[PDB]
Amino acid sequence: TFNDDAPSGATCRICRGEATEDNPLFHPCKCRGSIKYMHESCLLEWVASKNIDISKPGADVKCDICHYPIQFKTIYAENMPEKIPFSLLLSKSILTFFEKARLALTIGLAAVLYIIGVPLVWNMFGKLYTMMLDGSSPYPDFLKSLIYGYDQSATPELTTRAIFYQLLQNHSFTSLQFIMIVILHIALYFQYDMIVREDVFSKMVFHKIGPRKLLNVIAYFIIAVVFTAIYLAISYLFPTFIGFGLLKIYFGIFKVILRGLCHLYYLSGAHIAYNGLTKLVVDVAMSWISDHLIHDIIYLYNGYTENTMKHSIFIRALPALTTYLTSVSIVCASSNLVSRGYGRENGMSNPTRRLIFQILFALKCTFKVFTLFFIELAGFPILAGVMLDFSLFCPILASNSRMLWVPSICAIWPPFSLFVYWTIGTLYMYWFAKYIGMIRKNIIRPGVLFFIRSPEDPNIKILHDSLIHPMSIQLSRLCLSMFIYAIFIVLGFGFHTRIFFPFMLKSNLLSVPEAYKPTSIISWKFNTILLTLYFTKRILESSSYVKPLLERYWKTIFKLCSRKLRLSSFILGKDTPTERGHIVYRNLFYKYIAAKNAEWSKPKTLEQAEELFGQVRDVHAYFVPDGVLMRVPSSDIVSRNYVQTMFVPVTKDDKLLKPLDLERIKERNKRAAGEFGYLDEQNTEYDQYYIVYVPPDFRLRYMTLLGLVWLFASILMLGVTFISQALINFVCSFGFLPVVKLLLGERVYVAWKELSDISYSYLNIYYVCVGSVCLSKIAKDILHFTEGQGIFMAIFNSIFDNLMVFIAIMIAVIRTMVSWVVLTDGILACYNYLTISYTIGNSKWFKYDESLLFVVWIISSMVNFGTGYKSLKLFFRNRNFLKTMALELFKQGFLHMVIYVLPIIILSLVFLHGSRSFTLSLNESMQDIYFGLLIALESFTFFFQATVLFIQWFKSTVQNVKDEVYTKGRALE
Repeated sequence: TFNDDAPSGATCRICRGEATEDNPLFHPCKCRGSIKYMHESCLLEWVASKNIDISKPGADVKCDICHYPIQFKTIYAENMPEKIPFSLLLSKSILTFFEKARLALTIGLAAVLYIIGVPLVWNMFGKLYTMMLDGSSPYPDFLKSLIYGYDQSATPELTTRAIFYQLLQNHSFTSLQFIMIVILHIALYFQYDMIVREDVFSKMVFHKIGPRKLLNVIAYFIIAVVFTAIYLAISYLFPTFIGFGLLKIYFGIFKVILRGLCHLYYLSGAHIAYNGLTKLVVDVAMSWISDHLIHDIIYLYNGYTENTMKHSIFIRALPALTTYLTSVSIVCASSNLVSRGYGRENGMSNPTRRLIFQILFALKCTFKVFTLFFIELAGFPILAGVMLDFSLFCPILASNSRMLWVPSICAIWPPFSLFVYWTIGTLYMYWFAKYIGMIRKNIIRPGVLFFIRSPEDPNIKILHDSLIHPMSIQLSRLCLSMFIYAIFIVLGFGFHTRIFFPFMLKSNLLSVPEAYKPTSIISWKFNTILLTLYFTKRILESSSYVKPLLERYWKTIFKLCSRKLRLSSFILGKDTPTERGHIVYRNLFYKYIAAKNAEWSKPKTLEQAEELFGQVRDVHAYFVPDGVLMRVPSSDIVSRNYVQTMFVPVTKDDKLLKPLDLERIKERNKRAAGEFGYLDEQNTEYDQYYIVYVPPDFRLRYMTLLGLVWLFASILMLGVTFISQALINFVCSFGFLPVVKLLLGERVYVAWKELSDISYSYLNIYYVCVGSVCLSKIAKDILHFTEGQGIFMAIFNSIFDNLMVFIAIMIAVIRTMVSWVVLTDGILACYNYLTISYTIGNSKWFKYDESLLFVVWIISSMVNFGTGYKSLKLFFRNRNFLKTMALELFKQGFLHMVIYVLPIIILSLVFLHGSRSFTLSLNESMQDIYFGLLIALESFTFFFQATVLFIQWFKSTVQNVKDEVYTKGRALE
């Protein structure tokens, strides 16, 4: 019935109705009050509105408010187990097995068919279309022309192994091509949508124009094949056919223009240059490498015009590239040409032309913005990485004679060299940005760095500003930035690691020894160095008594440099009058030798100073400012249209020394702004001006400062590295080595003795890192005066809060490896029993040594897939907390590993592949007990499996007879 506990006036949470005799109020949650009360009918309706079939076994309904699981009781019909003892259970089991088999077959067929056939049909159509284009076949047997095709450096072979080992490369090739195509299309569409959604595009176009089942799976493959065929045909036969003629025209035009202009210029005014270069020094050296390089261009040209340079991606891709580039250029030019003729005073009244113009303009803007955003994000980091490689990583890790190092280590897959360069470049940018940010707000006054972008920048629209300005200005800015970075990286690192130590100082102190030079990306000498550097960076980041020391050092050296380079006020803010004005002594020889005496020997003028020096030979010094005050910005985020009116000389009374024109400034602003110059609004809020002092010849004193900064940074880095290595070498050699010599004999000791004997003249990364952390502790103590072991993992746990996938994959593979070996070992047991070799010999004819292994491998792979799916589901469900999750993973892994390895351990104990393989191989040869133990254990395992199957059948029968009992009578909780 219904408990009287329903208070008079309680209502259902869902419908707000009271309890009725036909529909009572339940409390299925941990909630209290009216919210706790619900009708069963309304609760079932809510579950149905969530698409949750309560009828299914294992549907976990939960409260939306309190997240507590709701429980469902079940009534029972007259039927009982007596009604369903065997035939019903057998029928239910058969139906469940048939349904599972059908579903598994469907999903397997669909997945295999798609993932295998579609890329292979893509590649087959590509090969067929290339063959049709060429007009001939590499192997004039059709079949062998479809597996290898144009693959050079691969001897054909019709064996099954030589076909399976080749058909994987084709699949990888097609998969990579599809991935790149899809990524490019997605990026282009997203960029176009973002451009169109902007609020300035409408104004721009207004300015330009002016005012007015198995069958389903089978059928879903033929459509994909037809679409692949059509898309391949269009996009790989039209562009190439047009590009052949396009390259013909381009080559003819280039040849004509070259042969005319170059020869006319050479014949006219190059005789004097030839006569000078005949004996100037150079001509032989220049022409030798010139013809060597010019041979490559001639070699490549011959390869395209004569079909010999096949099997190369470039030579096959060139016509499509030229066709696409010509199409893009034609689209942009057509947009510009159609735009002409009409303006804001005479609009376009033809609806047909408006759509064409809008689409062309949108495509033009999309291409421009995509190129601009691709350069800064992918092209500059890769170039910076290449430069940093060639400047720093080759002279140290590799030999000095070679140029580049990264292409050598990643010889397994050369294209992977494109990711390492990007990582190096982006890390360099990140650290340089951090260093600049440190200097910005601590030492130098705000206003000396406005050309560099500012991170805060409240009025900074990254996209809206990229449309208004023309392409040339942004390209020039990017080129200048890249050139400056090139100067920095190349000059600094190259001069320090290529010309100073190996040539001028004659030392290998920046050369890793031969025995520990990395040579590959999947070795130990590289992974150990990488992990040591990463963990040392992690330990050095969480110290908190290293950054104030760095800041103090930088401030001290900046004060020292700017007090002497006369830039006391322009770069810092503080100043003394004595910085303004250089004096002259009695004589140049006296000044050079006795500058202090002359100084030891009242403003004036140059003529007055000369007269005083010539008359009275007592004052060997004078004073003349010879400096001008100027006006500079007061913030790093000033408006771009305002910087033009700054940097003008100003007198002491805030009055300009000379008048400043405005017509020229306005003309320059109009010319630089472009056609859409009036669409830009400038945030003229942070707009102030300071009064500073700039010394005469203000173009070399702010380059000497950069030189000194480089020198001092290099001094700091070299000193830290050498001191760390020397300290660790001292500690290790005069510590542990005598102890090991005393305990263990003179025979680990050998390696440690050699590694600590060459380190006196070579570089060691590990010693440098250990010395770095020890010096971090020592410098923290120094800073305190003038994190031992626990904080390390304390921060590491928060950092790690990678392991979810690696732990599950290793556990599943380990169980699979044990299962695969056990199945392989168990398979050989039957052959030995059969020999005790008539049946074994008869079976050996049909490759009995590999069929069983293949079957065992397939079974182990299926088991591993199932276990990995279950582990991934469990991890996703269970997404202090880490310890509980780790314990669950450990318990599951340990239980599976222990059970799988227990039969092997028992077999190993009985023996004391393996014993089964030895018995199989002992055709020409105690063991009875071992043979009996293997058989009896296998029989016991089979009996256990049969018992488990019987228990599962009983459980299925119970579910069949109990679920009908539940279905007949409705009930809720």
